[PDB]
Amino acid sequence: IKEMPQPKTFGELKNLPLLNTDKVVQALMKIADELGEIFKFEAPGWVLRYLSSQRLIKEACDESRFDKNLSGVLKFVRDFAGDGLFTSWTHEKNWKKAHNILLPSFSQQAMKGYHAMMVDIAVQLVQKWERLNADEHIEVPEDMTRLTLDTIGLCGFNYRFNSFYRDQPHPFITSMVRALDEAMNKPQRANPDDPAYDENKRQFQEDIKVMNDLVDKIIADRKASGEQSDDLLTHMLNGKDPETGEPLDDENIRYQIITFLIAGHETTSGLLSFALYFLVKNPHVLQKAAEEAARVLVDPVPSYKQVKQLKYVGMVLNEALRLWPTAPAFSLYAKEDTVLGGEYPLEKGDELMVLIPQLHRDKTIWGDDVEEFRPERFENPSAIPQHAFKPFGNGQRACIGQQFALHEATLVLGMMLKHFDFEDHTNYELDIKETLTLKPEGFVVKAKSKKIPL
Ligand code: HEM
Ligand SMILES: CCCCCCCCCC(=O)N[C@H]1CCOC1=O
Repeated sequence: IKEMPQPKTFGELKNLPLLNTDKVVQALMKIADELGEIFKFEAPGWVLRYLSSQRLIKEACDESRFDKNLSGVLKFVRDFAGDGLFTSWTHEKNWKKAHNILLPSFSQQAMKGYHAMMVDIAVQLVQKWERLNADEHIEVPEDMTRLTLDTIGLCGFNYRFNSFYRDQPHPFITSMVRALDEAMNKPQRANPDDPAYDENKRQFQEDIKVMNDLVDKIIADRKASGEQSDDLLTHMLNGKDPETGEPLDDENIRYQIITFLIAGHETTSGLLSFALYFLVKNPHVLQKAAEEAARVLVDPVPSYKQVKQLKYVGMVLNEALRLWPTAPAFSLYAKEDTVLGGEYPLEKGDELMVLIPQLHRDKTIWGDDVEEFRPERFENPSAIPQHAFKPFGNGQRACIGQQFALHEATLVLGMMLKHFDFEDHTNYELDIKETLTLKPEGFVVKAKSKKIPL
């Protein structure tokens, strides 16, 4: 039984001022490097224990002992994502009901049905890049976010955001981005009722109303038309949970759609951006991935079966998720009093946060070369130890979107490598912006067309 380490304190504010940074995950990784596998983080009114080792994270991932917790940021995201799958407690009726309804819509088999819509948006990205002039460059996270938002709009509810036709966001997206920023900023406030935050609060309520009004109209329009498109909205209007025998109600459908738009905007685009960063910094890897794309993608339009054959492109994406897991943390609570790792006693209800970038740097698992980008670590999936690699979370509360995200990212990266050579023309220095997720801010490249028709 040991006392855990704790970072530097600020008197009556305890550790709370350490949250006052626009790069809080990267700040917490540096604290983990200094203090080790576990540290306590105290604020007036709450405590979190941050975990970084596979030894302790494997225990936290035992669903008989620990369940998903809503961290302060997820409690504030719940003001607009409601009891959708991401912001519900496991014990709320709507979690298991929506999980049972939606699981078949997110299976590997379901990807055959979404493939043609994903190809529509991927072709729009390739055509944008083919149409650039010699003196221009690509704004990577900006174009990846256009692509992933547009893909989930078309597969989620047959709606075209038309992100390649504008420089200014859709009204929904201005509101969603601003609401996510407010939710991510609320936990660092020592006095949330300070009148300095009144304008923030008015704008938050306004942004929630914009998102609710727009998605409620989409749902009401589809129910009126009777149209049966092969999207997630049709599946949610027609599905019934085998356990309760009930369908989702229109309020819960709205929260699921909001949740899917947050994920499409924030997560897959980060993965694609980090993958392209590591490829231009590691040209032997780029060559090996480009050789696979050329040999496999032999038709002007990729097929589902060809995307499945992009093994090395998949290894590149896993190694990008290892170093920069774009959703970089998840929270657990102790179901009962217990002892973590034979050393750290916990009370029922105690909150834990898993720092996924530190799990993925645990040299007791990955061996000594953890900061190197080496997709060959994933060449044989049976070589990865249990609970060492967790970019999609854990157990029944793991990412429902994992197969969707990896099919979209494999298709897009494969087409990018088939159609272009890439140049890091600025010698870009990695700068990681934090929203809900991690992305490489200011990352630019030049493409040179291989002149292969679509
Ligand atoms: C590379 C892309 C993605 C990554 C890295 C990722 C990561 C994660 C992680 C870490 C969790 C667990 C969160 C927690 O325990 O608090 C999660 C949950 C979730 N993700 Fe993703 N995600 C990605 C893409 C997507 C996409 C594309 C969708 C849907 C369109 C999606 C939908 C969800 C939902 C609904 C949950 C909650 C599942 C449940 O608890 O029932 N994700 N994701
Ligand atoms: C799906 C990606 C979510 C990533 C969450 C990143 C959160 C890192 C900072 C952190 O631990 N803040 C705690 C402090 C109190 O309230 C929180 O939430």
